[PDB]
Amino acid sequence: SHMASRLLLNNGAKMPILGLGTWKSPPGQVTEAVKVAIDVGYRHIDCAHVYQNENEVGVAIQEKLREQVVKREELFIVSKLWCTYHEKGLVKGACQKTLSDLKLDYLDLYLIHWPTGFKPGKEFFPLDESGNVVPSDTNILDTWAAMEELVDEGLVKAIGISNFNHLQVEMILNKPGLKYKPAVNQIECHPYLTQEKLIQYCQSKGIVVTAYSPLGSPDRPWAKPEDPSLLEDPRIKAIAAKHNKTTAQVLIRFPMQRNLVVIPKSVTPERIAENFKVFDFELSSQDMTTLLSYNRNWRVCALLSCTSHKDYPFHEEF
Ligand SMILES: NC(=O)c1ccc[n+]([C@@H]2O[C@H](COP(=O)([O-])OP(=O)(O)OC[C@H]3O[C@@H](n4cnc5c(N)ncnc54)[C@H](OP(=O)(O)O)[C@@H]3O)[C@@H](O)[C@H]2O)c1
Ligand SMILES: CC1=C(CC(=O)O)c2cc(F)ccc2/C1=C\c1ccc([S@@](C)=O)cc1
Repeated sequence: SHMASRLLLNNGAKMPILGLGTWKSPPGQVTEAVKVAIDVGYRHIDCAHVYQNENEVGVAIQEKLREQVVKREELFIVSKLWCTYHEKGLVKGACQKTLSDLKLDYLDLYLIHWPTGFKPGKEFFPLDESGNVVPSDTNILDTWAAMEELVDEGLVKAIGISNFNHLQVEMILNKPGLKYKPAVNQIECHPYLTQEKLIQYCQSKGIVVTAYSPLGSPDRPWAKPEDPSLLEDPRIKAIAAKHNKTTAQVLIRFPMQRNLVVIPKSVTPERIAENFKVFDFELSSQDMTTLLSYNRNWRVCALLSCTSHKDYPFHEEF
């Protein structure tokens, strides 16, 4: 497939280009899912405190470490700082809680989950009397400085951002006194939301892009029948058929050939294995351009409750 398993980040570390997603993976199933993934070759797991399943993911990681199926140095564990913890004095604790839950002493990568900070408290989405999200007066630059401290304290090897538009990425890159550049911007990306502008921009700066919801997140809670469906798109199934692969495998191989990292989620053992079997074939440049042609700027994750937040990322073109 002419395809290396890892790429180089701007912190000097290598990141496996294929990871296991864990959003929506039920806590009673995610431990098995992660164990199976490690058994069949995954070395990169994507996590978040807001997913509420980090403890159970941690159980799997710890068993595989204890059993010497894999060494810690071979794993690449990613988590994300939730929006209610953007305050300077809350970032370390949030990171430590994630570390404790995952049963790790460091993260390979820690991302600001969204550019939008919310009021701190027990609620992940604090709403006013009217149902609008209650912002915090923290800005992304001070949050970034807090993230940089995590590196200097040994808690995380790399820091990054997620759902940042190109102007927000630029704000960080131009932050006065910037100490560490974002290593990664994790964004939604698939044939219905191809992200050429943002990807090219990030890559030109040495920022690696991770593509999330690469299968179109068919299990997203807000899905409706009228929504397009990547996995059922006959045009994509045709390309898969031509290559004797599954539609999902094509959808995973797609971002890989764009020098993106990709993190398909599954709790199904058979699909976990299938999804990893994407290093044995190549999409043609024609295949790639054809898949790109399907773009319709359609977002699974639009964060509709925060469209008035000053830092809402999706008003901008890219
Ligand atoms: N803000 C953010 O940074 C953000 C936002 C969204 C997602 N993410 C990350 O990206 C990960 C992946 O995105 P996602 O969870 O939104 O959706 P996704 O990976 O595009 O799709 C997951 C869905 O696809 C199904 N599936 C997986 N493999 C399949 C296969 N081979 N054939 C048919 N169906 C298959 C899964 O079913 P089963 O599980 O039942 O097998 C699940 O319903 C997330 O888990 C999360 O880690 C991050
Ligand atoms: C896009 C999205 C994701 C994926 C992500 O951020 O990784 C997510 C993950 C969670 F664990 C919880 C909520 C969300 C979410 C959007 C969202 C959902 C509900 C609400 S309340 C209005 O019902 C508001 C926003």
